[PDB]
Amino acid sequence: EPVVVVRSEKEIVVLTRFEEYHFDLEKGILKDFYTLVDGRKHVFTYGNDGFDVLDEGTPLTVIEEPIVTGVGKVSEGFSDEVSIVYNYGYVKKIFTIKNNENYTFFVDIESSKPVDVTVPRVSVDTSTDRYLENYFASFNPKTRTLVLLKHDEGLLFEGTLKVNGQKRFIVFMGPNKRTLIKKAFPEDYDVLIKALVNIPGFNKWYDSVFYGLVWFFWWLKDLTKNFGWAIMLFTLIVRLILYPLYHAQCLMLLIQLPIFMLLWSVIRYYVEEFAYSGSFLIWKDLSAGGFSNNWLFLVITIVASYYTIIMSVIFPFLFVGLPSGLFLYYATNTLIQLAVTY
Repeated sequence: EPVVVVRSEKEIVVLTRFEEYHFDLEKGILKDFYTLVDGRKHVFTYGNDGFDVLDEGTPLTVIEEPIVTGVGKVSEGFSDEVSIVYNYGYVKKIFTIKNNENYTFFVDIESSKPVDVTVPRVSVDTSTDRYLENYFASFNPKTRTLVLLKHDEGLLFEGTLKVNGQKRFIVFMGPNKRTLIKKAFPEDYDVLIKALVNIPGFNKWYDSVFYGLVWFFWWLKDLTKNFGWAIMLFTLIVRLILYPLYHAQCLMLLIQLPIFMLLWSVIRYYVEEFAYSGSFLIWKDLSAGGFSNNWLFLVITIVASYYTIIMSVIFPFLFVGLPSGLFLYYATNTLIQLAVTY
């Protein structure tokens, strides 16, 4: 739970849990970007994308070694934010990366003369690029990476950032996740989404169906309890809706697999702050890695037989290999069964 700074001979690397940034030593460019959320995924490489500071066809080299500063001084990287300051001598550029697990960083730029700053494109063609009102969007369907750069030039944006005086730019660079876009741009989220939804491959059978699932979950996640105690309430609306099937009850096992397959891929899924910057609930992290939650749920499957043994062997292999979300789902299933008959 710190931002680790690794420095090599060709580059400076800033590593957070889900974000991996490589910055150069010469032009002040982001060389490469990897999202580490599921595996190490290479979602960006420099074409000339890297926030080069241009005096109009003329790239600039720094006049001194970059300075690293930040919040907290752990002798292994920082604690809250990290700043890599680059000095080109009439242009100063500062990259600030705060540990929000939002995939979001800040390029703070100060110039005495109008200069051009190149902008990162993750896309393949310009069909997945947009120059929307007060934002530049670039999306790669393959890696599902969204670049949102708030340039505040809106409708006048020419393809490179013009910088005269001081300017701050907020760059969302990471996966395309609607939960994260709102924290990044709360004020403009609504007008942004209408324009981004139109980009080829931004949705795909995920409109009023899946964010209807994270509709139920995000509307109930705040501020019904913490993250764990609000998983059980979803199990209760599945119980209210499906108990008329199970009170008048074969299908018992089948139709639960849709919701098991769906709540499992929903936990995270667009919910990676469900385990970082989020919270402990009871004894867990919540995105497991099973535990005595699902082992006392082993005994809980034994106590459903004992209530009003073999199935408790089938449980561990699945639920110690699966997140606590599913161990808490399964546990809560049988505990509203014993409360039904006794």
